[PDB]
Amino acid sequence: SMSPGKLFRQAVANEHPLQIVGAINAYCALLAENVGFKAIYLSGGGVANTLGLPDLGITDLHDVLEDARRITAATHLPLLVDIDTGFGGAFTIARAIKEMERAQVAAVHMEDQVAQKRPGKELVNTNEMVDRIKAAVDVKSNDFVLIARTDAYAVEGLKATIDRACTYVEAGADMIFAEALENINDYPTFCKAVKVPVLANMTEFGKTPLYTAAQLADHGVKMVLYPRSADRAMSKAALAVYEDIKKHGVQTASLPFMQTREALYEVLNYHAYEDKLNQLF
Amino acid sequence: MSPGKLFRQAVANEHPLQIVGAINAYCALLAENVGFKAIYLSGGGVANTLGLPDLGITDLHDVLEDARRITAATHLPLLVDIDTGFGGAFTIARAIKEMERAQVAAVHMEDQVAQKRPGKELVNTNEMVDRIKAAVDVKSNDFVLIARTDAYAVEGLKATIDRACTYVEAGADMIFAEALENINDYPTFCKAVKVPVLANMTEFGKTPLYTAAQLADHGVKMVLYPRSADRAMSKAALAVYEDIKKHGVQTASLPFMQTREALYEVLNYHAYEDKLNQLF
Amino acid sequence: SMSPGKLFRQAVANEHPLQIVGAINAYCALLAENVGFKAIYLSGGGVANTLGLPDLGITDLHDVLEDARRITAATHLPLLVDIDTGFGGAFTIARAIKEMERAQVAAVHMEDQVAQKPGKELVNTNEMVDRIKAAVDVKSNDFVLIARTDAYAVEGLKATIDRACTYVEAGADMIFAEALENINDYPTFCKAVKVPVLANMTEFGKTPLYTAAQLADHGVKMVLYPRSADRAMSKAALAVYEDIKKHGVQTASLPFMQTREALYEVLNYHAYEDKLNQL
Amino acid sequence: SMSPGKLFRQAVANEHPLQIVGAINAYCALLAENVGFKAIYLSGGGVANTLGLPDLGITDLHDVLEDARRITAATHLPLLVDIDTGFGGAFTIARAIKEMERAQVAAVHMEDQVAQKRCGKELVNTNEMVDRIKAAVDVKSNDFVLIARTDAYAVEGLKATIDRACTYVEAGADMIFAEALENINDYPTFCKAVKVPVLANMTEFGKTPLYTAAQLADHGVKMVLYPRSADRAMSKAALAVYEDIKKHGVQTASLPFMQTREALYEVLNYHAYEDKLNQL
Ligand SMILES: [Cl-]
Ligand SMILES: [Cl-]
Ligand SMILES: [Cl-]
Ligand SMILES: [Cl-]
Ligand SMILES: [Cl-]
Ligand SMILES: [Cl-]
Ligand SMILES: [Cl-]
Ligand SMILES: [Cl-]
Ligand SMILES: [Cl-]
Ligand SMILES: [Cl-]
Ligand SMILES: [Cl-]
Ligand SMILES: [Cl-]
Ligand SMILES: [Mg+2]
Ligand SMILES: [Mg+2]
Ligand SMILES: [Mg+2]
Ligand SMILES: [Mg+2]
Repeated sequence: SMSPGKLFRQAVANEHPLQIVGAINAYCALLAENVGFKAIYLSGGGVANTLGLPDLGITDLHDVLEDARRITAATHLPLLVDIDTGFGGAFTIARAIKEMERAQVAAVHMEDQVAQKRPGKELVNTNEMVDRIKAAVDVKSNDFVLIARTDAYAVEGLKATIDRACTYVEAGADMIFAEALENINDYPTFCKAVKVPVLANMTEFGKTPLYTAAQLADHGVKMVLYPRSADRAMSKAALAVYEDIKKHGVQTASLPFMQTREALYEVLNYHAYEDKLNQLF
Repeated sequence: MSPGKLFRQAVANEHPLQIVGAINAYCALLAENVGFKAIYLSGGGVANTLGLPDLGITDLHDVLEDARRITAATHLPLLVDIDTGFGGAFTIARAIKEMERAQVAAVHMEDQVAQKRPGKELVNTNEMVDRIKAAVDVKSNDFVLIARTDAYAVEGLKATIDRACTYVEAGADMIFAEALENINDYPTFCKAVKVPVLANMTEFGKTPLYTAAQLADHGVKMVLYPRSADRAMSKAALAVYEDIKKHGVQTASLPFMQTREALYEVLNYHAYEDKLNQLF
Repeated sequence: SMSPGKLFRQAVANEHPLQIVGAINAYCALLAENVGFKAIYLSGGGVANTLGLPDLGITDLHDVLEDARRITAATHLPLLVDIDTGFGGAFTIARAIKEMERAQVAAVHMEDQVAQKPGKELVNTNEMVDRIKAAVDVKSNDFVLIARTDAYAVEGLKATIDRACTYVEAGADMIFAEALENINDYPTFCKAVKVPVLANMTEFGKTPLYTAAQLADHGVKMVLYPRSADRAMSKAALAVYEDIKKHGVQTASLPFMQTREALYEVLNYHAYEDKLNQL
Repeated sequence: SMSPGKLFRQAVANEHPLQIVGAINAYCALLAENVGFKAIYLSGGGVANTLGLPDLGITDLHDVLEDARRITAATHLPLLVDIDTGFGGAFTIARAIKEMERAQVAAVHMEDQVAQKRCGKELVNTNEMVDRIKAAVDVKSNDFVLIARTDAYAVEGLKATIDRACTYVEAGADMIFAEALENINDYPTFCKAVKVPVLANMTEFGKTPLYTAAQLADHGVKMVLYPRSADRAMSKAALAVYEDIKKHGVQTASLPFMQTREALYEVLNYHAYEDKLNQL
């Protein structure tokens, strides 16, 4: 009935806050949907790492687009997709926006880091990020959600970050991704300043400490992101199975840690396929 | 050495060769890290990951894409599940050629009917020979065609051996003996078909779990663990999702997560920081 | 702010008849758009032949889907896409419909030939109904399913009309009447299967060439030109190759080439220099 | 038997010169093969324009890779692929090289223009192009051919261009693409200087005038490229058909300009498929 963008907007409005969980593939998206999340996330780092590449902007529009298409094919849950810095200049960004819309994506986030390579965290000038934003806004539909992400806190401090975010909003950004604020009591100031919904990145093993969804909502945050949480647990679990099989010559020890065949069928809605398989035959 | 040759060598040198399923490039790296000599792309995995049932709904491209991603990331010989060959003789030929181009080492193709009274229905022996011929006619020498027979459950051991033998005569390099229920069937079966035999040690099936050693002792050359890792990943993911949902934070899941440090190790990340300083 | 399906439906209603021209790629689609066509077509034979494969249903959903995506990315002109027999069973068909919708396609045509095999074999009417139901069950309202029948050559006009009518009852939006040999068959056929009918005006076929006007007069709503441009392109390409080979330079081919200026026009290149200064 | 790179190298050695013709798709490649060309070319501008995009480095590795795969799937004729500036930094370039190799490509050309610029044409510093080249060379196999392309003539003049090209060769470039030399008598100096095979770009409607293959070979050129010749003729022919159908309500007038159904079957080697259609 509603467009993906509209669904996302509605989820951000109704939830306090909206928890957005990362899913690396369609099946994970279904698991998340099953647990009752209202929005899901495609991590740029996830897309890269899953290919066995580092999160260094090596991936392009197609790497991400393919992963996004697979997910949106399997669920109507609004998906937020990480488009890094926009994969190139103004034309690439425009293409990215159009392609993500076509792929039934709800929202993207684009950040103000530098792209290019022939000192780690370097940002573009505010003006350049505005250029990026304008390129995106000029071709985007109304419903579709552009989240501008700023990486400025660690480098430039709270005031400079708020300044950027505000300029980004004026440039047409729908929502703001505030990367790695260190003090919970910075959020109320930040949220009040930028007016639009704010996303907080609750990734593990970062510089940021872990706050609860409730805590962050209390400090004015509208969205909480869990970008790699599931992926990290999956990787450990997979490694464990591999090690078990290798060391023991059989997977007996891994059996309690595996999802049952029954649960798999449930998630796939498998019985609905056997119903139509007999109704025609 | 070519991918096919590497697979052949792994089958010769290991007793037996354990082949573990990996759904994506990263899993393949984890498997490589643990020291496995061959990896596997599960057809059911390809489908289920897309959120589809394992009913031959996927086509050459669904599988090919997943295969390309893996072979891009590791030289470990990959066995790829091509179901029934995705169509007629021309489709099969295309599948073989594309998998070769994608640096795949081996495929397995089975003798079930395509998309079919519920059960397992098999094609006539002759039809499977046709499928095999289509594949063999375009395959290079090194590349490995494993013919898979699903006949045990339906037709019993003797009929299954008959098929497998015909498949070998039709040009099949190796045999995938699906769901033999008794360990003591293997020695008869392996001796009969002469070529290397793969046993499918999937969990939660009709088959019970035997060890690699046990199966090697009964004449088996390859043991397949098609979905083992995937199943554990799915449970772990669900747990994280449930934790975050119930508690509003992932604190409780933290002990169950791979460290950022281990991630960098697997990605060989330090090799990238080397070029990041050499240029600047 | 109309959906692709709605745009196609509107084009079929307003044109007498709607000419639908085949384009093998996005650029051809733009050329067609430029000339002023109201709908475009992605030929299954085109998709295959361009890959260097014969039109024998070797291609799958992805081969076609990729080519379709490229086109719809470049124009809003409603695109009709050939999905052969649906690429497999009921689940594959459902997937095909959903994926084509997602790819911003306006309409598909699916036919009643067998997948497996000097002649055409058809599926039983019931099997084609099954195919149609699979498609209809997941399709949106606006999206257009054209059922194609290959029955004329094999079974004759009456049997073909019977099938087409059953197909319409099964949920088909429109009918593709493949290879009717006589213009005077159409009025009977169109009146019988009350939905819009497409006529396939391919060259070098069994069918003779009638005009759009002639076919409209005989009750036809859509005329398809599936490979017309492609065939001319192939000859032109071969000619250039031969020129370069024989003469060591392409001087002789120059009058037969599109100017760089025209290329920029079609690509709307000036609109890119506009954004290059606006930022 | 021989690798794509080796085949290309052999074609460059044996032909005087090697004409390399652009083909936008697999079918065009077959037509070119049919006419008897020894090498074919995938134009970056072609890849973009066919999608309806301008040749402004908007396309990425995947846009080009897909088009390349389609072609190499259909013919073993060595394909030269335009990879623009390498689609990004050193890691992207490495990926591009590896992926093109995997896609059975014979050769790529990478140029010394900037990727993103200002707000006629800007080049990177020599050092940056060396960096690009090193990234490519470090992961490329021996057989595979890297052609370094310099766009420096128009901007910086012949001597500066020769200097660059020579540095590029020292950095590991196999061959040199000398874009838009305006005077035939520049080539002998240029070719002698940069001792490796040189490609001349005989595109129409450029700044360059049209010389013959023979003429260019006489001036020391090893390869002549015809990047968009076929494409341009195709576009005009297509437009004509569209206009005919639109204006006349039938395609009668276009019929003499169309390839016969018979010729199509010949090119597709269709009789080989009817052979298997009766063997089954
Ligand atoms: Cl990383
Ligand atoms: Cl699905
Ligand atoms: Cl504001
Ligand atoms: Cl399943
Ligand atoms: Cl990689
Ligand atoms: Cl034997
Ligand atoms: Cl054909
Ligand atoms: Cl476009
Ligand atoms: Cl009716
Ligand atoms: Cl252009
Ligand atoms: Cl082919
Ligand atoms: Cl030198
Ligand atoms: Mg990211
Ligand atoms: Mg399978
Ligand atoms: Mg067709
Ligand atoms: Mg180019």
